Amino acid sequence: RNDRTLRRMRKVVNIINAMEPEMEKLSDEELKGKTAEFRARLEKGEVLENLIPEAFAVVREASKRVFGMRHFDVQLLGGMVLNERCIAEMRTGEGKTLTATLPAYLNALTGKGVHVVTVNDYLAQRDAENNRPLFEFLGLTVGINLPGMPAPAKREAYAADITYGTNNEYGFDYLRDNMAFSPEERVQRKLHYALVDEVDSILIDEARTPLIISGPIQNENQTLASITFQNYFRLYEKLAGMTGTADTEAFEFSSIYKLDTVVVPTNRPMIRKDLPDLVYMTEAEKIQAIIEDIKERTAKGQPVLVGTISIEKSELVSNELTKAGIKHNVLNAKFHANEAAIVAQAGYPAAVTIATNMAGRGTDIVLGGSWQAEVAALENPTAEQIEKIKADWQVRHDAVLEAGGLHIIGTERHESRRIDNQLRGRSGRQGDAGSSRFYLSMEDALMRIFASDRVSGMMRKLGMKPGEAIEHPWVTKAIANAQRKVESRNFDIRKQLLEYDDVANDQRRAIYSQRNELLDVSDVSETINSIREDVFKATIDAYIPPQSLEEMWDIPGLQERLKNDFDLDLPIAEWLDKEPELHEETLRERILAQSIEVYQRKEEVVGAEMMRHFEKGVMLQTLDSLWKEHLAAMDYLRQGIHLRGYAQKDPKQEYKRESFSMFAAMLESLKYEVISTLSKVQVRMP
Amino acid sequence: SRNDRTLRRMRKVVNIINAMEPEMEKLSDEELKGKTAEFRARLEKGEVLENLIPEAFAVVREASKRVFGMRHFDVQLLGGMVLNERCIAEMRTGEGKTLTATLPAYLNALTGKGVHVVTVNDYLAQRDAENNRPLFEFLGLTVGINLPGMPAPAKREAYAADITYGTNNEYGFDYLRDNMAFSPEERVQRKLHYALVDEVDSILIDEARTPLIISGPAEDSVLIEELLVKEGIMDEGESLYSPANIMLMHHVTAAIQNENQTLASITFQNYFRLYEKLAGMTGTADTEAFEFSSIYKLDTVVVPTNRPMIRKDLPDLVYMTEAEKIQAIIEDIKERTAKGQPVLVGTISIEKSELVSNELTKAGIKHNVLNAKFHANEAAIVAQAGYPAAVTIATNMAGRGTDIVLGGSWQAEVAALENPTAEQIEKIKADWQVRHDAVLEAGGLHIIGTERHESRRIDNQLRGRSGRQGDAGSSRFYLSMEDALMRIFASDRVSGMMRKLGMKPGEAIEHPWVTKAIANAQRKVESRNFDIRKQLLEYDDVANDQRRAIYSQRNELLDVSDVSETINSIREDVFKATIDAYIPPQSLEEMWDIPGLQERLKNDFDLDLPIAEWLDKEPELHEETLRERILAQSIEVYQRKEEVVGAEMMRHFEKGVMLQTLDSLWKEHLAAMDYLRQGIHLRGYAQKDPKQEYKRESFSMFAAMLESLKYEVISTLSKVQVR
Repeated sequence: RNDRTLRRMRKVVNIINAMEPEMEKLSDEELKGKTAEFRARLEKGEVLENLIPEAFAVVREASKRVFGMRHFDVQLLGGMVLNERCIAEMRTGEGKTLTATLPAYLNALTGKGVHVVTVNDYLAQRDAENNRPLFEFLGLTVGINLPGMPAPAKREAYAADITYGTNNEYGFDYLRDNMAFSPEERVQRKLHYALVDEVDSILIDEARTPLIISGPIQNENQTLASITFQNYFRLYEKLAGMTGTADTEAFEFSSIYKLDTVVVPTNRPMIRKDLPDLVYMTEAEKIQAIIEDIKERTAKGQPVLVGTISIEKSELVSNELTKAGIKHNVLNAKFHANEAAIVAQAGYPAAVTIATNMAGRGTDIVLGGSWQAEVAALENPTAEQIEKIKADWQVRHDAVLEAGGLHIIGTERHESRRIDNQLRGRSGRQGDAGSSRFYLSMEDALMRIFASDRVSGMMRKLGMKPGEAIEHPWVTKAIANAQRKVESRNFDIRKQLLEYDDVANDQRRAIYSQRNELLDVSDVSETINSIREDVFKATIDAYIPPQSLEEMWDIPGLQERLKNDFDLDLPIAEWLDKEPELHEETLRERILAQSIEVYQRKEEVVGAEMMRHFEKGVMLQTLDSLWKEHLAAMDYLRQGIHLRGYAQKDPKQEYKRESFSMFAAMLESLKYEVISTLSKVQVRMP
Repeated sequence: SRNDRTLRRMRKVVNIINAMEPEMEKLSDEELKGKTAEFRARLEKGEVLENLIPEAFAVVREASKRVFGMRHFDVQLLGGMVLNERCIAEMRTGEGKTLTATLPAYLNALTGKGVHVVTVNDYLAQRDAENNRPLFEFLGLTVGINLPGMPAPAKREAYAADITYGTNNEYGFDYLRDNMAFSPEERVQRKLHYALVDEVDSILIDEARTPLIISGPAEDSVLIEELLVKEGIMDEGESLYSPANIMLMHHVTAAIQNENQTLASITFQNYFRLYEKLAGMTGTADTEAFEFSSIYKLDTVVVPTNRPMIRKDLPDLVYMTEAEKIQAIIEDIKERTAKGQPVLVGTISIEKSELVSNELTKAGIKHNVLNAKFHANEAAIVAQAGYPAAVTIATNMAGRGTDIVLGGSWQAEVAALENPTAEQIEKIKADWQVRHDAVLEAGGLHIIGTERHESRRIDNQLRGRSGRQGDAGSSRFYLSMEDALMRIFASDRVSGMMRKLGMKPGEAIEHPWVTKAIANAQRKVESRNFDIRKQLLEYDDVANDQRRAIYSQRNELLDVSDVSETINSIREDVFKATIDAYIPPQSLEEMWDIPGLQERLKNDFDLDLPIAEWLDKEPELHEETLRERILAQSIEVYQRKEEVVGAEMMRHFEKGVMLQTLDSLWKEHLAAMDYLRQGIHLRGYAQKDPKQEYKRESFSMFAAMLESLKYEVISTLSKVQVR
């Protein structure tokens, strides 16, 4: 794995670097033309991966010219990771959005499309509009998909070389496409490449979330179509994504998706100092130590950001900082404008900011303050007002760097380390000096994830002693270990649930493959003919046990069932009693033959083409109704998973059997109902 | 007349202040600073504060010029003069409230009694304090800041400054804790002189009845007939359901280490009514003038805008169905965005934001939704919201918010540049001025309210985001017969008469009365809801009255070094009534109960005076002379304790006893009233006025508690042990 495929990638980066001179010499129009050239080579059978060096050099030069921005080498590496079935972990500040332009371009060349998957519609629109000038420079088109967009505009978006949209809207389009009655109605093309912008939410937290299209004595209403996010993304030929050195869930990615994760090295060395966790007997002693840390550091001019787990915890450290005479600001979620004013100068010398359940990624904190806010505040910004301001700011920035950068204090750990990782990640971005320290007490909720009141209370025998602490780095490890076992416990449970999910996934995958085979064809004849014989054979068998005497036959039952279910009223009793020659095999053939002549007759009235399309129609409609019905029954079967499979024998397993049985039965019903409808369809006969 | 007549006399004063501007310009920084001492000299000689307004305002306006580079506008002078009276200054968003407020703050600081600028939160307190501190120091005044957790000496410094900034909450809590002090030097506040409240909608109206509570563990240690019989403390003929036995009853409604109790309580409404002067500000966010006047006796003056307010507030429109409303909304947005006008759409819910947003996309219309989950996206959106043909959807958009700058802010574009130069900015700024002017000429910012709120204040807040500082602008509210709003006309039939004024497919008309009917309905809802609230304030006035009386008493104690004569007075009071019980005034010697008297005396006062044995050696002395001597003995046993302890110690012990007994009986009372108030949710009946009976029982227990305060003080001072 590893730096084993990373050192192979570094070799390609040195080829890209070595090519910059060639690219710098090309005209704007020659750069555009590289796209057609790459496509001409692919046409001739070139392997996409062979184009990475030249293609990435093109994209980097186009970005130089268009954006004023040149991918760094580690940006090239990330782009290479994202071409593979991988998660590329790239630290916050590393420029993920720019990095992503690379495998987007690369994977657009074969003419099959690219789906960049964003967390919300604002980002989809933004990233598409921002990148559109880059990709147009290189002779590519950019599409945007939004909820509510009419189907023709959706088709256009999906017909672009690169599409932007949310996870939700891609998934719903897929479902709606598998409710279409003609292939022209579809909006998406074949699912080629999904590049997922933040995989933690999109791929992990939402993995099992169902997308559902719902629809109609009451009427009441019900599921017509369903798929989970996981099973949606599993449909792509190529799948990849990005997240920050966050992750903690590499094993999940692989288990849920067969996505490998790759640590992309930072552009600059990471130098933030993550100091050992500190543990106190009580909250009160914990708070005093936090206050004492703040005090020492603000006196050196170092700014501090404190993350807490609640408003009540935020109030408490505030009030205690005030008692101690230390100025600060609390980020109050009620006051968004105050909050952005505070965050802007959070990197200012000796600044102290308290934040509550600090979200994830966050607004960049500029060391020394943002000078940019300073001019945005000017009534009439000159250019030389804006120089005294940078010069003053430089001194501040460099002084804060000197004092150790941003210090992060976690006043509690969260049960998930990924959240702790996000808080800490707000310091030390882009090579910046920084530090972090997390605080625990024995009356912290988290001192519970060691499932034992004796265990944890031994820490009290280390005594702690009010300001006379030591640091025991084994504690840091011990806590990270406890947090990894919680994640693991939780995932073993999720995994069992996904193994139930895999039954419905396989069923849907089967039914949808069948539906689409039907949708893609103009003429469903061979199938019709073919299931008619199955249906008639099955139907006759119910009344004529195969290879049985005539005395076992229920001909009145067979006569009625043909009338009732097939509109087919045959003098079978009179047939038998007239020719002693008959026999089962020839009877079976007469009936089949008559159903046919009667059907061919209806066709002669309406016309072949009308008939063919009615047949297709009927197949699709009957498939859909039995599938909605199956989805509901699968639901009930699954919630009933507390009384059918028990003593020794596995549930999962009995459920798999019942499921298989019910899906088999559904496919046999499907055949029956189609032929029943087609046999019964009333045509006014001349 | 009313507001017109105030504004006229105030405009005359503005003309005076403006005439003074050249004197003030010619003054040195130091001469300006000296103006404060010169106003103070005059006030000390009997000048009336309001006579100082013209000179004072001129001085602050000149100093703001030198210090901030900001010169108060004439409308800002007017609002400053409104704020000197018991009034709310309604000043539109974008009018510079925060600068206006320096004026009455300066002036109300001159008598040396303090100013409490009240802010909504601690960020604003600190920020305002720090931003004004150079202005007020330039004028020889000090500025303090009060925050939760600040130590008491620091608090005292803040309250001792000429002007203080802090939140409502912290002012109140400080008041409560000052009334738990056992010496006057422990107090952090001064006498409550002037409170200038920065946003009165939230602080004065929404939070009027919010109680501030100090709690401390600081407490100490047919059905009925069954319970009533057995045990005692009530034992003879009293009724467990009496107010009196309320706590006992609670123990049996209740029936093991501590619990905790209210030690002190005030509502915001009652805290701000303690000030000698109260004033505040809010945006054209009125509708609540009657409430301010009702609850606080604050009058409201609508201050005019610096530039003419030309926003066009267009007639409400009413559609049959929600779906018909939404289509009209989309076509409005369409015609407007095609002329280059930007639009802001305010909705009441997320789902309502998604429906409009989704139909905008079905219509081909680019927009942004303000998604409450992505606040960084949201502030990027608000930035370009005044850009040409921009469309933004906001959900329950709160009061006030950020100025949307027509054209975008050019200054923001430039704050992207790592390296601006002169002709760059210039490109940016001139490019902007073209967009800005094009947006003005397309009609400025249009506001669509897709539904009206039950509260009109809120709709006015929304509409108020357009037409700031004289920009062109417009607003249109949309309604449906389906709208939750067409409901609070409390008849279904008396709404339905626009089935039959029945709004046809393509076309349109307009009705002035519909707009006025809707407004008038929102106004009946408001007055209906304030009727209910006034009832609750009536309950609150019972507590306020009692707490005002007991804290007045507590403070008189706190403020006196020697309480002797209060003690001497109440001891006679107490001994007189205690003896009355057994000896009916002027009664025959045979009208007298001693097996009952002697006992109480020993039991309640450690006073054991073999009484009938006197009256056996002296058959002659008579009732006044014996009342005289019982008093005398109690006094005598007391002075000996005092010559053991020393007058100083004894005097201060008496005061501590009074204070501590008062606080104890007071806390008991607060808890018993709490119970009565919720006992009086269903202690009984759709019937005999529940309120009223609670007022009576509460005032009766209050009166009772005043008499126990005496008795228990004297009993404590009688029984105290010195060896």
